[PDB]
Amino acid sequence: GVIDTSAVESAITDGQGDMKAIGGYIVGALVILAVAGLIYSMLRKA
Amino acid sequence: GVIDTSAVESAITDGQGDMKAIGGYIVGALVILAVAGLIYSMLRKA
Amino acid sequence: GVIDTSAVESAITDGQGDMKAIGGYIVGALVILAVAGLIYSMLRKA
Amino acid sequence: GVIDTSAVESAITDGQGDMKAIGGYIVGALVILAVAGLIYSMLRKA
Amino acid sequence: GVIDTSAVESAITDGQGDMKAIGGYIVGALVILAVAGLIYSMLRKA
Amino acid sequence: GVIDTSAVESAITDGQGDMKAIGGYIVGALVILAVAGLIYSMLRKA
Amino acid sequence: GVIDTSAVESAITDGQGDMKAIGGYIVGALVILAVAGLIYSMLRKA
Amino acid sequence: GVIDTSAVESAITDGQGDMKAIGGYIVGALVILAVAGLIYSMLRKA
Amino acid sequence: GVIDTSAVESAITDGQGDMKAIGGYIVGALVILAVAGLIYSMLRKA
Amino acid sequence: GVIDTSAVESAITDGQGDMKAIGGYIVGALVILAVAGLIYSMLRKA
Amino acid sequence: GVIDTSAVESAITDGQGDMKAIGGYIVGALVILAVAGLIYSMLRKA
Amino acid sequence: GVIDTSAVESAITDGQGDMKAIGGYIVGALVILAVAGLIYSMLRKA
Amino acid sequence: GVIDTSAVESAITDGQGDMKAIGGYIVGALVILAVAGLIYSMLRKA
Amino acid sequence: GVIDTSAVESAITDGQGDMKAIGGYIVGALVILAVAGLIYSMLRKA
Amino acid sequence: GVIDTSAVESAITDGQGDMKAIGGYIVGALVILAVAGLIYSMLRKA
Amino acid sequence: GVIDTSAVESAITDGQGDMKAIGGYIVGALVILAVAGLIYSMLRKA
Amino acid sequence: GVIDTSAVESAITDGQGDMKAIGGYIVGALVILAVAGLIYSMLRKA
Amino acid sequence: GVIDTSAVESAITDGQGDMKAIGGYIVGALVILAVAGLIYSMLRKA
Amino acid sequence: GVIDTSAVESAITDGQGDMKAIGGYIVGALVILAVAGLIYSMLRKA
Amino acid sequence: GVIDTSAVESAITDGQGDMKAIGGYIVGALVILAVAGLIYSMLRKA
Amino acid sequence: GVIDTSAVESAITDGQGDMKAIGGYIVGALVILAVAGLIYSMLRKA
Amino acid sequence: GVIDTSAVESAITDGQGDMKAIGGYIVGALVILAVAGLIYSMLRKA
Amino acid sequence: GVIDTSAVESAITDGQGDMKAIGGYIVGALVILAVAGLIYSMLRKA
Amino acid sequence: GVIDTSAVESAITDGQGDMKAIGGYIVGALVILAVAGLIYSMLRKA
Amino acid sequence: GVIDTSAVESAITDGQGDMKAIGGYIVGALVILAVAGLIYSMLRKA
Amino acid sequence: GVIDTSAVESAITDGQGDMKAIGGYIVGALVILAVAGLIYSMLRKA
Amino acid sequence: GVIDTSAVESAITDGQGDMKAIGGYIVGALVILAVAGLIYSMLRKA
Amino acid sequence: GVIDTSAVESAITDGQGDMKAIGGYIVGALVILAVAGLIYSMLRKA
Amino acid sequence: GVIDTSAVESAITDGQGDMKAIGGYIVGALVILAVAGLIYSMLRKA
Amino acid sequence: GVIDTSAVESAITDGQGDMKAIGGYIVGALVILAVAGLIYSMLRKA
Amino acid sequence: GVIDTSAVESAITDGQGDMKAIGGYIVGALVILAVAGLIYSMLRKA
Amino acid sequence: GVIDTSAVESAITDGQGDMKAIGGYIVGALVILAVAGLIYSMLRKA
Amino acid sequence: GVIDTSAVESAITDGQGDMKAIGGYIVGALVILAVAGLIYSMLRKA
Amino acid sequence: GVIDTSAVESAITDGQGDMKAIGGYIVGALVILAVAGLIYSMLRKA
Amino acid sequence: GVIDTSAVESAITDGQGDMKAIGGYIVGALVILAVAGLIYSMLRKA
Repeated sequence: GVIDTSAVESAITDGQGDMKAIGGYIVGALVILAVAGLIYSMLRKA
Repeated sequence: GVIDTSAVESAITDGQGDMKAIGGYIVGALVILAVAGLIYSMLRKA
Repeated sequence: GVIDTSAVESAITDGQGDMKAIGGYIVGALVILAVAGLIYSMLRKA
Repeated sequence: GVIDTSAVESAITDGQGDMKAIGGYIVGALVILAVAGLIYSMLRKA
Repeated sequence: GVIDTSAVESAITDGQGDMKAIGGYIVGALVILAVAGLIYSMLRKA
Repeated sequence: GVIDTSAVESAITDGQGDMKAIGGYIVGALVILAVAGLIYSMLRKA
Repeated sequence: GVIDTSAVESAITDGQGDMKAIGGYIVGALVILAVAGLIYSMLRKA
Repeated sequence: GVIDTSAVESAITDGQGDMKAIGGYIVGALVILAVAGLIYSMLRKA
Repeated sequence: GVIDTSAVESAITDGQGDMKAIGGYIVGALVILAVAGLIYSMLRKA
Repeated sequence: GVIDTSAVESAITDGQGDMKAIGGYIVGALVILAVAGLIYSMLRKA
Repeated sequence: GVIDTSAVESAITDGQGDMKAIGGYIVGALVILAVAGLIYSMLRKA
Repeated sequence: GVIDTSAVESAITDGQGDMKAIGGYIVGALVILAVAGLIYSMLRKA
Repeated sequence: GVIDTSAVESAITDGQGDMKAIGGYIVGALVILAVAGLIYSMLRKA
Repeated sequence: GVIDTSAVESAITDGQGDMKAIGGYIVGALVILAVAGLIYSMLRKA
Repeated sequence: GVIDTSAVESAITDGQGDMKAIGGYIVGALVILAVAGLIYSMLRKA
Repeated sequence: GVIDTSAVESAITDGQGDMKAIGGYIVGALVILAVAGLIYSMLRKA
Repeated sequence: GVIDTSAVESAITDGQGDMKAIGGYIVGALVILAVAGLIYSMLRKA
Repeated sequence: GVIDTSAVESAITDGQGDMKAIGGYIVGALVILAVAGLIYSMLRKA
Repeated sequence: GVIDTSAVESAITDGQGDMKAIGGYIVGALVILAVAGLIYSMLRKA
Repeated sequence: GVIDTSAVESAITDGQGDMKAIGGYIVGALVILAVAGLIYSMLRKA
Repeated sequence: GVIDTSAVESAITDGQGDMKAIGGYIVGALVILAVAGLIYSMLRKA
Repeated sequence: GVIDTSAVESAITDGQGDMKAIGGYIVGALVILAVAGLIYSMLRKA
Repeated sequence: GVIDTSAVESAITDGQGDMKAIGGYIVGALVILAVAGLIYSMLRKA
Repeated sequence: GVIDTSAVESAITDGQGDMKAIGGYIVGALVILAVAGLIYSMLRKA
Repeated sequence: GVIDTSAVESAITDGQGDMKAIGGYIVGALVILAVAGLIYSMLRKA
Repeated sequence: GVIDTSAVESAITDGQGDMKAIGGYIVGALVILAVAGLIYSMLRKA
Repeated sequence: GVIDTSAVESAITDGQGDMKAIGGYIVGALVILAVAGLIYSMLRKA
Repeated sequence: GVIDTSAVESAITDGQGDMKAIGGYIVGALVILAVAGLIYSMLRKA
Repeated sequence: GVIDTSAVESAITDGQGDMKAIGGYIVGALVILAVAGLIYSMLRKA
Repeated sequence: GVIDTSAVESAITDGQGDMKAIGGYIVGALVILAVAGLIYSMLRKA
Repeated sequence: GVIDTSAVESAITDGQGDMKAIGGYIVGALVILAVAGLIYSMLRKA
Repeated sequence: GVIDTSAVESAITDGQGDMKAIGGYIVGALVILAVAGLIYSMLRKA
Repeated sequence: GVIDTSAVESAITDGQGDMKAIGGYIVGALVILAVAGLIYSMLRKA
Repeated sequence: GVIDTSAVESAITDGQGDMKAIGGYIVGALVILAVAGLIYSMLRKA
Repeated sequence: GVIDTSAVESAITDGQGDMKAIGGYIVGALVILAVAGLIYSMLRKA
């Protein structure tokens, strides 16, 4: 007997993939915010 | 008399197996989410 | 199986864009403040 | 003997289809929310 | 067989719409706050 | 997808404007102070 | 289908209004402080 | 043969109606909360 | 058929009311804080 | 021949009635819960 | 025929009552928290 | 239906009160500092 | 019928009590901080 | 003819009784949880 | 007839007990956090 | 919808008032210092 | 959008005015000192 | 019912204590700075 | 009946312990910062 | 006559036993989670 | 009779183990964040 | 409801006290400096 | 609303007073110096 | 039984890594700001 | 807006007055010296 | 597993760059101020 | 990624310009004072 | 960007003007003193 | 049970270390500034 | 409960120490300046 | 509550002491200069 | 409120005293010089 | 764990360097001023 | 890392230059005064 | 804990050194001026 749950082992993988994808771009934006701090809070006076 | 329910003792085992399998990959993804937190909420400002 | 999260890879990009846009003009103003310091705190006496 | 359950193998497929369809648009909206965060919480001060 | 879930593909769209609508006006207000900072924290002394 | 942040590109501009406006009059006053120095610290004895 | 979120497009507007209102009077006070500086730090000696 | 389930096609409609009704007023209140934020977190200092 | 959800359309209204009520007094207090700033940070030296 | 099942067509109606009756008061209570949310999660801070 | 469900129309009412009762005292406490904020975050410096 | 939030309209008032109370004494002290300046920075030489 | 929820009307009261208790001592400490400011930022030079 | 089902009219009553009994103590505990929230999420910072 | 549900009236009590027990120690820890704030955010500068 | 922030438009006014009040007396003292200079630095020798 | 900072363009003007006012009288006194020199340091012997 | 928050009434006290402790030594140092001013800005020339 | 929650009364204790541990070292560092202020803002000029 | 259901009175007892057993270890784990919160959300900043 | 639930008493233990494992590394990262604060917000100016 | 902030009305008073105390001794020293001027800048030649 | 800053209008007055007081005695001494000139620079030869 | 959470013990490590990476560069920038202070606030006059 | 600096226009006047007063008596003495020359440096021999 | 945060290692670099850029020009201006001192406070008399 | 801070490299330049402009005229006046010395302190007697 | 400092280039000019004006009359008087020497120190005997 | 937070007791130590390191070099620079004062403001004239 | 802040009572002491140390040497230099005055402004002519 | 600032009342006293000490020796030297005048500007011719 | 500056009214008096003291002895010496003239510029020839 | 702050130990060094550099040239100019005094205030008459 | 302060090493040089320039012409004039003495105080009688 | 400020105890020493160095040469020049007086104001006639 059985239940072919190998289609899972891949289906979930996509997930991790797509996730890690957004899990990048989010950071991608926040850097902008970071750089936007320190640089303009140097221009603040210096 | 009897009822040969030894085919069960294995059939159910597969289950536990396939389960524990998904019971891994789920965690597999959630780690991504974890790392995605702390790291980008370090980049937050620091 | 899948989940077409490629509409994300662009949607988030706009964000970075619009952000970096404000992330400019903010600095755009603060310069004014900078110049407003040193120049009038030269006129201070000199 | 038998029971022609091949009409199932397709009927369920539609399901997955229609599902994955909503399973997209949901994400479609949440991106909006994401972009709405970071960008306006850049405009927050910067 | 089927389930006509095309009424969804539009119903959800409205959502994104109305959302992006508020997702604008929110920023609309926060700008006011931004301008209210830098300008009066120029008037601060200068 | 998007977020119409073009209302920003102008809203912030006003700021710079109003700022540069005060960023003038401040200097406008300090000149008075300058002239008030040198001239009366000529009258000091000469 | 829909969700009548037009009551929003106005409700938020009031906000911007009331905000910009305080966003004025705040500056209204800080000017007092400004004038209170330069003028009495002219009277300082001159 | 049959089962006159056309009384359904309307009975369920009412539902959607009454729902969308509350589905409005809920938002109706949350706007209040929104406006209550930004405006008083402008008055915060500005 | 139906479900008399008109008792809702009013019950929720009270909410908005009571809310907007607190949504006032909160601001009522924060003004105190505002005035407490600028005035005593005028007395700071001036 | 026959079976006078017209006493049914009414007996079942009562049911729908009494049901719709409770089917009201249930909602009657849940509104209380709704109002109890938003209003006190306005008082939360605001 | 019938089913005397009028004992319901009252039994449920009590509920709403007892609910609205707790639905008060909860707010009763949260005010304390509110006042505890603004007042001591005035004492913060002022 | 309702939620007796009139206990709020007073509870918050106390707050404003106690606040305005500290909002006085703070200034009460800073005057001391003010007088301590000008008078001893008269004694400075004169 | 009923549900004796009068044990609530008191149980919640304790809460408010214990809360208001901490809601005092917190302020109790922050005063220390306040006094620690103004007094030593008088000793700052004066 | 008959069937003495008056022993029911009481047997079921006990039920309601014992029920309402647990239907109290359950709430009895949940209050503890309630008080445990607000009070310690006052101690949270305040 | 009956159902001896008096073993309940005690079993549930233990619960409240054990609960209130954790419902203490939780607060027990959070105080530590509180004290850890104010004291070191006095040492912050003072 | 709305938020009655007209109590602000006055509350802030008081501020400006009380401010301008101190914003006078400060100058009131500094004149003393001014007169104390020139007159005694005439008596210096003459 | 905007921030009506035209009340500034005048408020600051007063300043310049009041300043230039003292910026006169100061010189007004110093002349006295000047005349007091040369004339009595003519009377010195001649 | 209850929640033994008397362990708080002491835990917070320690805080005030340790605070007031640093709240002393800080001043302890700043005096040094004070004395270091006036005395050496007497030695300045005298 | 029961639930042996005495393993809690200790498990939570560790927490408080480990916490208070970090709750020390944090302060341990901030002192460094304190000393780093006053001492070098004595060396500032003195 | 009869039915020896005393084998029940014990069989069910085991149940309660084994249950209360898991009914412990579950809590056993959740404590870990609790301690994992407060302690690391002390390390959060403190 | 029985149900061999001793395989539980261990299965759950693993859980606590693996948990406490992540319950460490999480803190492991947050320290990094802590150190990243204080040290660079010493470098801030000092 | 309330928050006993009368412990403040005194705590702040001490402050004013201790302040005015240093606010004396500072002047106490500066007199020394004053006398040290005029007297030795009489001895200057006379 | 308000902030009782009438305690200021007097507190500052004292200042002017004490100032004008020293603002006298300073001149009080300088006369001595004046008389010490002319008289002994008459005795110079005459 | 088990759950292979060893993929965690590494996944989280990366996090710490990438974190400590940004946890460097942040400081990397702030030094620039530091050097930009002291050096140009030496050039200030010296 | 404004700053009532008319109290200045008089305060400074007093100065000029008191000055011109000493600005007389100084000359008053020097005449004595003048007369003391020529007359006794006539008596010199003649 | 991972999170490609190498886009950071460069994004932050730009920051340092742009910063150091302003971190130059600021000094660029202050020199002007320096030269403007010494040279004209040579012309002062010499 | 980036932040277009080239608008700075010019904005600051203007500053230096306008500065150097006043940095001239200041000297422009002081020469007058110089010439006013030596020439009339030649006319002094010669 | 800019800062209209052309109002300076004239404001300072007035200064030079008014200065050179007094820078004349001073000499205007000193000539009197010159002539008063040589002529009466000719009349001295001759 | 537990949570091995001993990796903290060291991780935080590094912090203090690196801090105290910068907490030195900062002073290292400021001395330069100190020496740069007194020595060249000896060369000032002496 | 507690927070071992005795490591503070010493850490701050060092500060006072190191401070008083520089608080000496500063004076150490200024004496040089003092002696450099009077002695060479004796050699001035005598 | 309080802040033991009695360590001040003495710390400042030392200051006055050490000051008055230098405030003597300065005069101590200037006498030398005085005597050095009159005596050698007797020897001048007599 | 106040600042006990009565310790001044005496401290300054001493000054006048000590001054007038030297303001005597200076004349005390110059008489010697006077007598030394006329008498020996009688002995000159007579 | 760690944070590579060795890039600091050098970055700050540059600072000291560049500083000491300006910390030279400043003196470099002031000498000019010194020499410009004594030499031309020898030419004064000699 | 760095800060290109080589633009300083020249900017300051100009200063020294322009200074030494005026540092000449000043002497240039004073010679005139010198020659104007001795020569006409030869013509005095001879 | 500590802050190695022993690099100060030497850095400041250099200062005193370099100072005393200029504190010599200044006198070195003034002697020239002294000798230039008496000797040529012997040659004056003798």
